[PDB]
Amino acid sequence: ETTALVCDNGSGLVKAGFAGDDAPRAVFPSIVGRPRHQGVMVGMGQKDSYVGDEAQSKRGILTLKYPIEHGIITNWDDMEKIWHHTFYNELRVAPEEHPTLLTEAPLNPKANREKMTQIMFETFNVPAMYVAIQAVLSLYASGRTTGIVLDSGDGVTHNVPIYEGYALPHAIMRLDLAGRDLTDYLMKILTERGYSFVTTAEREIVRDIKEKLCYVALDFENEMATAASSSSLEKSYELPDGQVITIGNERFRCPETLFQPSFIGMESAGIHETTYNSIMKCDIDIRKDLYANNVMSGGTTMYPGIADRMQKEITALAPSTMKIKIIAPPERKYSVWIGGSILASLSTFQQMWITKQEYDEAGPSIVHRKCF
Amino acid sequence: ETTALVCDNGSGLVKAGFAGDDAPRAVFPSIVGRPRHQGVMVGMGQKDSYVGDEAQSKRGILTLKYPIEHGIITNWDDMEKIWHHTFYNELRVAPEEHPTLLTEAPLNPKANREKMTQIMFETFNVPAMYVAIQAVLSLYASGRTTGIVLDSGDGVTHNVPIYEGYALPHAIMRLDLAGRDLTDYLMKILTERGYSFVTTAEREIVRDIKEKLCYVALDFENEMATAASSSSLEKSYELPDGQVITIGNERFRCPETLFQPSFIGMESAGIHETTYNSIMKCDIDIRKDLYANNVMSGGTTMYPGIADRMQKEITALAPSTMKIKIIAPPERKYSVWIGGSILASLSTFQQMWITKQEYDEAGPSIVHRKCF
Amino acid sequence: ETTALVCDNGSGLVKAGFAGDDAPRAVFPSIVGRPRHQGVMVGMGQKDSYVGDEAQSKRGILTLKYPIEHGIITNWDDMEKIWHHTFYNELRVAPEEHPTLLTEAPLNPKANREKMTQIMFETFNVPAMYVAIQAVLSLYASGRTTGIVLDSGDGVTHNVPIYEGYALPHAIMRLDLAGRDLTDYLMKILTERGYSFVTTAEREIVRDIKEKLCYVALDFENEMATAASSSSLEKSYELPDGQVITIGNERFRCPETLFQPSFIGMESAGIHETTYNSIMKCDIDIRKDLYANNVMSGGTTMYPGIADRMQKEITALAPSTMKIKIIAPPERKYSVWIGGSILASLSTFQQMWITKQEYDEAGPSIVHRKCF
Amino acid sequence: ETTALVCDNGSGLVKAGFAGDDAPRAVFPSIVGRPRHQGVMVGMGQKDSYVGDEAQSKRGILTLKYPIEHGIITNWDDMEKIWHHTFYNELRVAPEEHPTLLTEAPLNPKANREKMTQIMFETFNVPAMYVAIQAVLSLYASGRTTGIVLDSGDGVTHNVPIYEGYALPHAIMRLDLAGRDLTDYLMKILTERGYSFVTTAEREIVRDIKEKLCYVALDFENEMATAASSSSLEKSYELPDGQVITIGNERFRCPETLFQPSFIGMESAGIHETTYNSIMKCDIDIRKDLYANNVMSGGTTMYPGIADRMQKEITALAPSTMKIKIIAPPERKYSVWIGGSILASLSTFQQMWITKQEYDEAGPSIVHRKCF
Ligand SMILES: Nc1ncnc2c1ncn2[C@@H]1O[C@H](COP(=O)(O)OP(=O)(O)O)[C@@H](O)[C@H]1O
Ligand SMILES: Nc1ncnc2c1ncn2[C@@H]1O[C@H](COP(=O)(O)OP(=O)(O)O)[C@@H](O)[C@H]1O
Ligand SMILES: Nc1ncnc2c1ncn2[C@@H]1O[C@H](COP(=O)(O)OP(=O)(O)O)[C@@H](O)[C@H]1O
Ligand SMILES: Nc1ncnc2c1ncn2[C@@H]1O[C@H](COP(=O)(O)OP(=O)(O)O)[C@@H](O)[C@H]1O
Ligand SMILES: [Mg+2]
Ligand SMILES: [Mg+2]
Ligand SMILES: [Mg+2]
Ligand SMILES: [Mg+2]
Repeated sequence: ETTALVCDNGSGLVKAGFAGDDAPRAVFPSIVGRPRHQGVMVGMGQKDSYVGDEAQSKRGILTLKYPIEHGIITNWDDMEKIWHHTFYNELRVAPEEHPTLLTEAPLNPKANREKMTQIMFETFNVPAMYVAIQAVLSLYASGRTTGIVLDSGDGVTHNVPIYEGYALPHAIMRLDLAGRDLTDYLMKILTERGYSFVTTAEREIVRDIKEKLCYVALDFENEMATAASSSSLEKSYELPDGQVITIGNERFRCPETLFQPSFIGMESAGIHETTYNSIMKCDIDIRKDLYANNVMSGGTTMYPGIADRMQKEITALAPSTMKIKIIAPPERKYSVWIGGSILASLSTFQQMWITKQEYDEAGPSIVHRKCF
Repeated sequence: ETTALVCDNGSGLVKAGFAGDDAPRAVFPSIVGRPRHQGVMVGMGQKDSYVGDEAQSKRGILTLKYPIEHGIITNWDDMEKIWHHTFYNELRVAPEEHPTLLTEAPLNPKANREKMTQIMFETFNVPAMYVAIQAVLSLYASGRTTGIVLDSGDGVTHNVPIYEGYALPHAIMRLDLAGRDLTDYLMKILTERGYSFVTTAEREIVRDIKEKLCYVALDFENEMATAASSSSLEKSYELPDGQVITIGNERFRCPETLFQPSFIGMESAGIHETTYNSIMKCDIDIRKDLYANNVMSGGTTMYPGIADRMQKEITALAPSTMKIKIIAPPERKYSVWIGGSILASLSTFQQMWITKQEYDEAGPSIVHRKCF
Repeated sequence: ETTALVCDNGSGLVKAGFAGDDAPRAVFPSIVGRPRHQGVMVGMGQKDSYVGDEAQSKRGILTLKYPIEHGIITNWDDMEKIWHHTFYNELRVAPEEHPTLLTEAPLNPKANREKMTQIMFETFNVPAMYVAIQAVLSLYASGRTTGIVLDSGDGVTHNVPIYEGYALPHAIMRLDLAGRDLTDYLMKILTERGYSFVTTAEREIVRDIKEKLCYVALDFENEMATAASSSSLEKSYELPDGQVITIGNERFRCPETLFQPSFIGMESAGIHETTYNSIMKCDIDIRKDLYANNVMSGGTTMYPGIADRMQKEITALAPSTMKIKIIAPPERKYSVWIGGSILASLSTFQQMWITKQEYDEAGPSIVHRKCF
Repeated sequence: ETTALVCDNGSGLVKAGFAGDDAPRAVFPSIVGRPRHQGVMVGMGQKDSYVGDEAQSKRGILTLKYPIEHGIITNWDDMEKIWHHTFYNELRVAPEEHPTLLTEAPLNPKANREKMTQIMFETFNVPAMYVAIQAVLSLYASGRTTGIVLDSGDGVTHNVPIYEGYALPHAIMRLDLAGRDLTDYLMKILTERGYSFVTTAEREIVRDIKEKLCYVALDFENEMATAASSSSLEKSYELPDGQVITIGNERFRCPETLFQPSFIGMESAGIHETTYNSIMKCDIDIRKDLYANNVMSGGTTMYPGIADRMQKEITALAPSTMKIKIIAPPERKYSVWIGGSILASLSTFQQMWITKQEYDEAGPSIVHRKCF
């Protein structure tokens, strides 16, 4: 039919589904794995490459790799496999019949977008296309028109102030702190005890450990003193092989580098100061409205105590006269996809498509004159 | 019905209302604003131009401009929008059924008046018209027949001696000092401290600051010495963003340039000497009556200590034999409109209109033979 | 040597030169200018006052003022500077060696003449002095003995009937219309269009414009109708800044107030009626000779069509029996100086001087018993 | 000895030298750097702070900061270190024996100047002091007395009209566009390709890239079309690590925001319109002389095609009658210092000093009554 499709692929996660719904239909990690050992059976295996859930299921004898890194595609041959798997082995749909909507982080090379649209038009033969900023759809999902948006995932962390539909492009900030840095720091600090992890499967195990038992401390020094004094903060985790591990003060030291980037050697400011700097670069009249409409989205902002910690950090910098409010919906993980699905079903979003006639009459460089 | 309308369109404010009343019905600034940033929403806004209170409400993302400057219309395309908004979105009246009265400052180009009447007749199709001098209606509002009138606003400052209904046109003086010059000087002298304002919204903020905390010192040198010695004259103001500012001796240095125009580089005499020069150019017999019937009107003359300061300045120049009196009614801000409403309801003011038959039989150049 | 000097100091010009010649040697305006802005250079200028041509050359940063007003000296400290500049920086002569002749308008305060002679004797130490009426020397320059003389400049306009060397002092009329009033009226009526002039330098520019493009219309109503119908009377002028201006019917409306003083608010009669009234106050027998010997002098009478207009105006009032003739020499501008130089070289004009012995034996009040 | 010293401390560079010379003796950037990495050696370094050339030499392990920002000193503890290094480690002179001359941009807080003189007198014990406007010394260096001066550096851009030594303080304009904004915009637009720079050392690298390969296009649209068509404008640069980078149309897009401030979000007019507005606010008589004596100074005006571009822009606004000339000496970078050295050696500049007796008899607030 004419129903549009939404595919919000990320640094390490891909969510695809039909438009007009309220939840993604296919969510799976974007990894590609190949075997490394020798095959001795008459079959010696079945295939030479695994993409999707089966790659992680058989990760014990595979070398997993991520096509996308820091939000920029580096391997242009695995993305074709991933998109083919998404379109055929996950949705069972013919791409030559439905429009496709894609999302991309701001401040990225134009060659990436041009190659993306060129290989999307000339390989899958979709009849329409559009590329939208990830953080813009967060306001659509929330149902607002003004407010600064913070989005964090496996890629980059970026802010964009929007006021009554007129976004300011001269106050957009972008960082390079994400889940991969957090799990690498957790892997490094886990070597402090006897545990050691070097393999990609062990990297996935450490990622799962970070997802399960982690939180953000309201006060770092007091939490450190309590952990060193009472030693009642320890948790227990069970490895697949059967052994158990115990972690104490490392639980709240993993998200701390998100607020103090000096832990991993980066020279920058935390997420509490970047938002304040972005706010103070806007106009004087609209500062008050943005201060009381903070919006949070993305998986990385799913930690328990992030909201109170960020509110406390922001309230110190801002003047005491006004109020600071942070909006953290419980379903903020699948927020970009919901906004994209809402946008794709609008009545006025019908002449904003990029038809194939325009593409093959002008060229791949048309995406720079029709998308923000 | 046949009720007339009065529309006093000043250089920085517009006041419109029906005749026969005692207070304007619609008072709003005359500014036009357009957006400058980019729209990213599916709506990207609603309109492309804002005129009236909504333009100032959304001034954070707009570029505000004034159609009228120094009392002379420079943009003839925004005045149509402003008058349409006044007639339709403020009064909810049909212009083709009621006469309209307009005010204009003396000593202005005739092309301005001719274009005004030409576009008022041929676009809104009013059945009558009349243009009257702004300072003449001040006497009507006061309820007198003799006395020199001083009017100051956002445009020009002009005096016109009137004695028993026979005004003298050879003793009319006009200056170019108004609220815009005062707020520009305040903006310049505010850079003396750390505060800096460059944007039009910041210009409006400075105008509000001038309106709130300003006064006129009786003695400049003594006030300067007191401010430099005791430092008890400082006031505090709160910016919209939340920050606070403090102003000391700058409070009484803003209206000082009205009495000493050399501060802003102009080579002229203050308002205390212009009135004396205008009085001394009249006849010997009527000098005494004009000296004891000073009349003040306009917003710019709303400062606290202006009356005593001007009386003290005038008494020094005039001979000590007679008396000098200054009349400053508390409602002098809406003085021209009250006089116009009083004049438009008079029984003898019925054959002085400019009917459409005369206009389309003679031409737009008839306004020079029926209005003073 | 013993050669006399002649110094005609008018209300707006100074002409000085040696006696026995036929043309003034030094002609320059009588203005004094002082700076108003701040000096930031290590020199910050050279002097604190400029008098003569250099004052007008640097008029952009000076405040020009005229010592003489309406023919009466008001500033007695700038006249010393002007006369010192004339005697030393223009003629390179020692005043203590040559007699000096001065001119003064009739019907002036005696204190002015007494102060003039007192400060001329006691400061420059001239050995002789004489003061003569300006309009008397016009007949000497023309070479006649009977005829009414009309003189107009930047000061006052005065008539004096003279018949065979016996002037009648009871029929002398004096007005107060001059070039300053004409240029002020031109400045006022130039505000009718977009052009506006307020500064003294702009006053000089308007004076130059009046000097260049002005004339007198023979018939006012017909000229007005022609200007309003054909619009072929417009001229173009170039301002120093580079902009151009256009003037139409204002060309012949500037000298009209000389014939109809009601334009500038004055209540009097034009120059055509003052001469007739002066003639009709004389004796019956000498009326015919004065009617046919009109004499014109002064700069203000240098307009193109003044002679024919005045002849037409006079012929209507006078009886049709006799003839009316007006004498307007092409060199009438420097007419008083020529007459003074002719008078100072006469053989019988040697015992009419005012020696220093008489001055210091009688007093400054001797000038009233030796000069007319 | 009694030889004076000149120390021009800009927003990004410091130039100091003895008076009476023709070239600065010590030119070095004004940055302060501190280490941020751990020290493991028995020395762990030598010092804790680096100021001058050594700070930039070891910039790989330091955090560089600028004490001055937008022309206003923000860190009052690093300026003491910088001035001590200048006086002792660069010139090898005792400050208690020589007078010192300092320069400061116009329209700055008075507290800055008062603190500067207070800490210069009470810490280094200099026997004399004077503060002069930066743009005034440009005329001294050129050797003129009239002409508008444009100065641009790392701080602010300001114009001041001067005519025969009488500067007009009511027509002085000041902007906030400088080299820092240009290099920030270049850093932002370099992210369009794969290159990314976030560190202060990378900021210095981008500044060097801007200094080396940049120019101003005469026509923006034609240059854009040529760059997009031929692609022959690309240049190559070599990074310290060994990699090479290529830049195409970004070469002429960096100085474009100096003429169109809307690129970086600022709401103002380019340098071509600010000069015209400043000229048109002066007097009518002096407009022609200022138009034909444009003066350019400062490092930011060192771009190749700036002169022709600015002349073309100005000629369009100005009337076609007169001529527009721009003076751009090849040594305009060290123009303020040359003018200061010329001024400090003048014979009349000996009683204009601020002796210590006046300072300790009156107070730090004396600098407002002796310097412009
Ligand atoms: N409950 C949780 N607690 C902590 N971290 C989480 C949680 N859920 C998800 N994450 C983190 O969020 C990341 C997923 O982000 P994602 O939504 O895929 O961003 P994108 O779609 O831009 O790639 C994972 O790397 C994971 O570390
Ligand atoms: N209370 C006040 N104190 C000082 N200034 C005032 C006050 N109220 C109004 N004004 C000044 O008066 C001006 C408004 O003049 P206005 O009445 O609009 O004149 P016009 O109608 O001729 O435009 C404003 O610019 C403002 O600066
Ligand atoms: N060609 C001309 N056309 C019109 N007016 C002129 C002309 N030449 C001079 N004038 C006027 O004559 C005046 C000079 O008069 P002047 O001879 O100085 O009288 P006085 O010597 O008594 O001061 C000037 O103000 C000027 O306006
Ligand atoms: N050859 C050049 N090309 C382009 N820009 C230059 C060149 N030389 C210097 N600059 C710029 O000039 C600036 C230095 O200005 P400077 O003379 O230090 O001003 P100030 O002395 O007021 O700080 C540097 O930031 C640099 O970007
Ligand atoms: Mg995401
Ligand atoms: Mg008004
Ligand atoms: Mg004369
Ligand atoms: Mg500089």
